[PDB]
Amino acid sequence: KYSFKCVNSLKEDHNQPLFGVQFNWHSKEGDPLVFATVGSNRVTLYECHSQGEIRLLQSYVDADADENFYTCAWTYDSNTSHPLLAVAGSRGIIRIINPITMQCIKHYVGHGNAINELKFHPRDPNLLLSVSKDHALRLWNIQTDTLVAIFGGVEGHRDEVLSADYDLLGEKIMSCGMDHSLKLWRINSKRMMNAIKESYDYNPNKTNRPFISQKIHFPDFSTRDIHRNYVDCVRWLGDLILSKSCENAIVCWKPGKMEDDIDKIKPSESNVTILGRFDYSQCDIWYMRFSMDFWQKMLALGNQVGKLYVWDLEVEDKCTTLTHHKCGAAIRQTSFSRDSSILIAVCDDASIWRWDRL
Ligand SMILES: COc1cccc(C[C@H]2CCCNC2)c1
Repeated sequence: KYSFKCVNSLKEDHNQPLFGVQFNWHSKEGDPLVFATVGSNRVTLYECHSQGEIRLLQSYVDADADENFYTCAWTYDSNTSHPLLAVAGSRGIIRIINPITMQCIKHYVGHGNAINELKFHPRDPNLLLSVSKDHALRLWNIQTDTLVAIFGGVEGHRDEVLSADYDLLGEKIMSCGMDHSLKLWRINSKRMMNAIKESYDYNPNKTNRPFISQKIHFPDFSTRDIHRNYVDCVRWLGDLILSKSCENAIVCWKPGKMEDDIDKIKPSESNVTILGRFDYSQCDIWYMRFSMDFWQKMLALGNQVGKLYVWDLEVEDKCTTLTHHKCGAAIRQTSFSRDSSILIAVCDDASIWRWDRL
């Protein structure tokens, strides 16, 4: 099984909740483990060191004090290998930041509507997915600064999209939100594939035409049958889904009946098969994420009283619970380092907790 120890803790001076944490899984052979935190109008980088040390690297303080960053996601430059950090929040502005300098190199506006989550495509580092308060999902190409596609309408989400994930190859997305529903959006169609090819052939300095985005109004599957409240986290586990609402369970399920293939599912599909549930407590509050290590061998989720749950997914039909006496605030998000040796928890009181695998 797995064991961890609290080697360090710190607190950011703004004292506003920290809504996001991400280790850089794109970092090179030799350089140190770096993680980013988001909360208030701040983006902060941290270097993990020996003897449980958490070294401050640099901060980005947005010019707008009314900005509230809710999410971050790392990528890299496909030509140079250099890491980049995407950040967004309440203002509905995506900012692409260079971690070496904290220079905002690129900024995107889909609308002026709050962005809840950012995800990068697992196969194309340029393809950025944003989920918004305006009930839509947006797919961006950050190499050419183009809006490839808008996912939503009457048949899309009927409320705020709180989370989304790409499958293993980035052939499809599963989004979820306040409308209690989880929706599938296929992005490997002849149409989306050509839209991505075109996004790359666009240059506004060499043409008068605008970039025409795909307007996808109909999901490929939809369900309101897994949770009976706001679904605030979703993640693919192969062809299966892990999702949670505020009902003290992470649910493992799949579209259709037990033996149905996800690629054979038609949009009209009325069934869902639940495969299991990860039960816990004191996580009845909205907006609490779960996280997985690189290998998807581990599942971590923080609760509203500062307790951190960890599960081994390699078990037959097990849990472990991480507590410290000075950790009482709600853990909004957790992040495992690429080598699964460090687990970082960020809280509502702007505190950062370091758990090392022993
Ligand atoms: C940390 O967990 C989550 C889960 C879902 C969404 C978000 C962004 C929120 C911030 C609070 C108001 N709604 C948007 C955070």
